[PDB]
Amino acid sequence: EQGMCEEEQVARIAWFYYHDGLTQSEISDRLGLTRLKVSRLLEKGHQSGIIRVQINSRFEGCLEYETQLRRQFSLQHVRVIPGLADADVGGRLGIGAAHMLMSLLQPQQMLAIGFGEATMNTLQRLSGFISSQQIRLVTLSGGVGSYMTGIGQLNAACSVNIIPAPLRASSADIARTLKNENCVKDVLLAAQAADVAIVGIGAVSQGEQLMIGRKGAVGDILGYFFDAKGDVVTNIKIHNELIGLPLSALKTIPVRVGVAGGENKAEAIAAAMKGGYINALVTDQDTAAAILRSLEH
Amino acid sequence: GMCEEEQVARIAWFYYHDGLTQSEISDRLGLTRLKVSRLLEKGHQSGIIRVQINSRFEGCLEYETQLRRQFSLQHVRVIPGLADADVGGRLGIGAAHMLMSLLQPQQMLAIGFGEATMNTLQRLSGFISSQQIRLVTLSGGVGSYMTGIGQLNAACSVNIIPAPLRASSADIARTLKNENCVKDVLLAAQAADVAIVGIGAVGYISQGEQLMIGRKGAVGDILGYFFDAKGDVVTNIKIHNELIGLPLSALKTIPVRVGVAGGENKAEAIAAAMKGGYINALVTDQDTAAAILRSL
Amino acid sequence: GMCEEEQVARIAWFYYHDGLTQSEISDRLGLTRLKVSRLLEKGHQSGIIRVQINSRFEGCLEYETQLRRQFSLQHVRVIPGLADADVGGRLGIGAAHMLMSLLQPQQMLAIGFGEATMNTLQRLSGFISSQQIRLVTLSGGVGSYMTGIGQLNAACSVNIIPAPLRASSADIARTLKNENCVKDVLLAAQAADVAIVGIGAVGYISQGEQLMIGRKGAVGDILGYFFDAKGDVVTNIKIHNELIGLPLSALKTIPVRVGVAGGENKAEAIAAAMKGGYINALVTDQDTAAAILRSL
Amino acid sequence: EQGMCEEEQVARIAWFYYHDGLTQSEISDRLGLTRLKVSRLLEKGHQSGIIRVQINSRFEGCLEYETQLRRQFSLQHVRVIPGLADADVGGRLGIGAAHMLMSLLQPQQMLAIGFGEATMNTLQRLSGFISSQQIRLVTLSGGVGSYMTGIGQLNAACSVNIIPAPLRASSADIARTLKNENCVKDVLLAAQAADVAIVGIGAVSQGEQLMIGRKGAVGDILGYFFDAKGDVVTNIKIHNELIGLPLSALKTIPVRVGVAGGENKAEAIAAAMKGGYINALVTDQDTAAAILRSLEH
Repeated sequence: EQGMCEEEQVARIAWFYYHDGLTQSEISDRLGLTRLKVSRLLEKGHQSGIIRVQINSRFEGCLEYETQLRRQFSLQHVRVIPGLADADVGGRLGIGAAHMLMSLLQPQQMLAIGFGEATMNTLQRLSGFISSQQIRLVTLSGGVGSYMTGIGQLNAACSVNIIPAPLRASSADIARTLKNENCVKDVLLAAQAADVAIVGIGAVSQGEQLMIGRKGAVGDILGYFFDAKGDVVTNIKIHNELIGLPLSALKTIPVRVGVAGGENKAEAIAAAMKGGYINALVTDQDTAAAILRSLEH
Repeated sequence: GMCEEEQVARIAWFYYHDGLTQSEISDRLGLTRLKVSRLLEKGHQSGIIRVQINSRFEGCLEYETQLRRQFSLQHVRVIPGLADADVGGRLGIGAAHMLMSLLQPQQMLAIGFGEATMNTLQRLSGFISSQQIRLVTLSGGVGSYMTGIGQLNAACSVNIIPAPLRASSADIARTLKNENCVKDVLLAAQAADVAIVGIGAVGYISQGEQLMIGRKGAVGDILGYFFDAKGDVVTNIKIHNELIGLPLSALKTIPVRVGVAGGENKAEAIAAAMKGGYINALVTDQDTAAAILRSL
Repeated sequence: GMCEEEQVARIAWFYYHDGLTQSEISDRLGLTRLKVSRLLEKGHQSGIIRVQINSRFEGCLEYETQLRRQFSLQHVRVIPGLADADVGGRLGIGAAHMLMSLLQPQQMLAIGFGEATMNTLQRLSGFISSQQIRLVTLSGGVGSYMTGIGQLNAACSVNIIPAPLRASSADIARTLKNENCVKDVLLAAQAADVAIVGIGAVGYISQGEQLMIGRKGAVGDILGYFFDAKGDVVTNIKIHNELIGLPLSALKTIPVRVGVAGGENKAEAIAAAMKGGYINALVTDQDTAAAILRSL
Repeated sequence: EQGMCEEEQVARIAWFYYHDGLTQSEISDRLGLTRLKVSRLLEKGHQSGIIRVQINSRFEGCLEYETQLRRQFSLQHVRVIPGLADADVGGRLGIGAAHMLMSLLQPQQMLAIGFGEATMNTLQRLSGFISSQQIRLVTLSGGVGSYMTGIGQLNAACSVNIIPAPLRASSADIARTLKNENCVKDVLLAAQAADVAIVGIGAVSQGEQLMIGRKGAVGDILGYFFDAKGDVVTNIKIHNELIGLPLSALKTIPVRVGVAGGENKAEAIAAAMKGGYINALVTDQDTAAAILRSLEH
């Protein structure tokens, strides 16, 4: 500190390394800090999205796949990240999804957010941008503590508007009761009103899973299950136990992005955009191929 | 040929102004060290030797000493009042330094909502990460905690009650406390090693409810719970059954529990809060300490 | 079968998002490290790979870089402007950290009057004592320096000109500069290793004098001396002969000399002050940097 | 720092050592500081007059001498500090004079000050009180830099109103010119208007000293010389070269204290209060005796 808070240190380290091409350790003494600390803060700038590296070409991602995907599914935006062997697909989908949202969010707009590894992961890589552009966050679903891995990153300064309830009530009546507490009601409407949504997609509660497969549920968004035609599965108990925005209402959000990938995900992702729940998608190559395969059929 | 008093005053001057040793004084006036020791004892013993301190902090120290005696507190900080006029913000720096004295590494901290408390949490952020401190909410509200749970040792756990502060009915409150998403946190909360709260005086309450709460004899609240000037928790208040949070009896079960409080108006309230034993540590400003002490 | 561009974009993603090594990429796409190096060179070389930074500080860095090129400064700090709204006070923290980078131990610091400058001196107090820094006033006034010369390494020397800033006549000024109580300090002042001043824009001046100084084409002043938009010192100003202090020509004789300046309105003034070379280092706020840069 | 500025540390160290009688090193850990630092700050509290030790008896000083002195010279206040062998009389007069002024100054009153070892010394021992009670300082004389050893102690927060001129101009006309610069004029009136003055007294410029002795100057206050009858010596050149408040005007200040002591000082001190320039005096025993001796004659 000389006498700069962390953020400044990071923003500066960046400029010196990139815009001026200075040496890693030569930076060290110019801001009067240890060479190890320089090395750290350069990573933290990338991990938290202070540093944004844009690739400005039609070939950022797998162009061929992206374009077929827009065509077949009528997508407003699409990114297919270039494949890798054994990589943490969760973490890689992270960077991608963060970088796309950086291109989509206008200053002070509102981003609704789901739970789950990918979404939390994307939010981690978007903290720099979120505060830098005063993006306002709203939880799409209950849970409170499960969002903490993505919103624990931010400055006190950021508006994060949480639904004050757990993800799922223990019975359907309790869940209805909760949905009418002014507090929950308020954030629920807040969420619906957002500009852009970011959600994970689950593919398919030990006893319940078999019964879900039975009804030909293909995947889930925010906890709600849908078949391959994309329509939300009926007479599942969970759906009325969930506190949070129902899929019908998610649709209000002008641009809603799914970030999902993995070997089993293909048909759940596809069923997702047939249903209209997402109109933007971030995946990886192998999953893009898979989705297209599945369409030939 | 010198009076006792005249010899007391000579010794005073030499010891406290000329800073000489007793071996010096006893040697120089030809009196025994044994005598000198006794005569310094007598100068202090009564009347003569009086130590005054010149600074704004003297008043703080004083009110600190009285609060400590009068309310048998375990810990007190009186900060300078409106004279330095960042009283709110400086209040939070205080509490955060007091908490730093109290928390062992890996201990758990029960946490009230409110500005003073959110504020102090902010100042406290660095200690939390490095010392690996666990946090727990004392009440529902979730969003009103956000501004202070704001940063993270990736390793540091924060336990937030997933419910509103106040339910629209006692029954809805009761069925909510029974959700084990909520219950888990409630339980985790009273295992806390230290608690930190703010004190309110008499919006989740209507102007009407407050007027009535005033009528039933409430003087202040902690965690939304109102008590009278005797520090008894006020009875026949509906709000109490509608609250989702650790009850003031269960709060008292935490060994060290510190209050942060500011306003002139807050005096009656704070006084009552330590009569009821809801806090055994206080961080306040000099103006408020005065008011508190004048009300006795 | 991949285009050059398609191979540039793959490499970008792997290197900057997946953070892999070139030995990895070259190994995994079956292309030479030598090729990869060249293709990363080309991605940057033009268009494709662009590094953006997300923070308020980015703007500061930018304006810093431009001021540095456009005014060939030795040192620049642009601090965040009105967005953090303790702009005055935060301005002084800036300058004090810049000065800390510049002063060797036992060096001498020439000192201008004014809020910004007094303020920065305050922030700088600890460095002064420990590093044994010598101070000298650049001008008379005495009392207007008091608020910043406020503390002391018993060992630390402060050289104050024992005269008013401005004499009531050129003759009285001339005979005052000849008093060797005054002259001694004047001399000591230009031996200074670093100078720190504030910049004024267009009370020791009457409303009339200022209007006229505006008419003769003054844009700002340093140490009471006014200059035009070209940074030339304005001529045919009476005030200049009435001033007791180091003249702006003799000021320029100090190797490193830093300005601290704030207001929106101050843009024209500051610009002119570095065109005249009266400062070769600047500490300003982002709002002002913008205004300065827009005036070119 | 935990997290207390120096001043607080001092005020606290004091209370713990005196009002609670705690151990020197036991204090150390209670405020989390090194035992050497504890030892330092306890001295700094005494040296700068944060810590004031009052002795509340008629025998604080040499009572016998004090009372004779009030009687013979019509003094409003008098302190005669108990004698010591080979002690720095300058430094000892310091403590005394500081302690007396602490008893005389009402909150926010104005103290005019002369130059010289004793006065500067007294101001050093009064810094705690000065800021603690918002005492306003004004220089009685020019000099500017010669007051720096007493006013360098204070907080930025204290009003110190300096005469912006040197102590003595090089010619009498220059000195007159200066006395009419609005700036000097302003502080000059400020000085006259004070509540309490504190000044040193000089007893008797190699070539000039013999000529001063010649005219039967006995001592000096603020640079002005007076004979044994107390009247200001006439036709000395210095008197018209001095920038600062003349002795006639010093008299305006309701209570003005001299702090002077030393073997040669006796008759200069006496001539001082015969002239009316001081109406309060701080000395030491040996000088009090001497003054009284001189009156028998």
